[PDB]
Amino acid sequence: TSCPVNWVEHQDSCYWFSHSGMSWAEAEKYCQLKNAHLVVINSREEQNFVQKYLGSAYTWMGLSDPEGAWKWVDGTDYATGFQNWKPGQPDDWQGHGLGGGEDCAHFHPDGRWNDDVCQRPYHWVCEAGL
Ligand SMILES: CC(=O)N[C@@H]1[C@@H](O)[C@@H](O)[C@@H](CO)O[C@@H]1O
Ligand SMILES: [Ca+2]
Ligand SMILES: [Ca+2]
Ligand SMILES: [Ca+2]
Ligand SMILES: [Ca+2]
Ligand SMILES: [Cl-]
Ligand SMILES: [Cl-]
Ligand SMILES: [Cl-]
Ligand SMILES: [Cl-]
Ligand SMILES: [Cl-]
Repeated sequence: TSCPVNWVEHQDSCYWFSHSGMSWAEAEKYCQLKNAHLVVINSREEQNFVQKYLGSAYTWMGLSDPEGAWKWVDGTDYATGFQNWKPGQPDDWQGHGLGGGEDCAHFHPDGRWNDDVCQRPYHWVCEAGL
């Protein structure tokens, strides 16, 4: 085993899928505590692997835009990288009325992405090197 117990190995990364929900900031903290990061989707092949094993619930990834531009937590370039947005997303929606727009990306159960309110308790995926 190249990955720790409770982690899944795929193509030179280890992944951990939560069975619980946290805000994006608390999930980011959790992953960093484990010497990992919220998942960064680098390719269609990795998107297919992650979406196949989602827990049938909205799930945070390591993609956010609170200071204006979309950034991956590990510095992977967003604009030249893989994208898989739901139709009409991202929309920085304000109409939830919770304050501000929407600055954190998550998967829908089908794998397509949405921007949502960072404070929402969603599932998350951690990713580390082998
Ligand atoms: C979970 C989900 O996709 N939520 C979105 C939300 O982020 C916003 O984009 C809204 C605009 O009408 O459409 C949906 O409710
Ligand atoms: Ca992180
Ligand atoms: Ca990755
Ligand atoms: Ca935004
Ligand atoms: Ca949205
Ligand atoms: Cl958990
Ligand atoms: Cl897209
Ligand atoms: Cl709006
Ligand atoms: Cl937000
Ligand atoms: Cl909520």
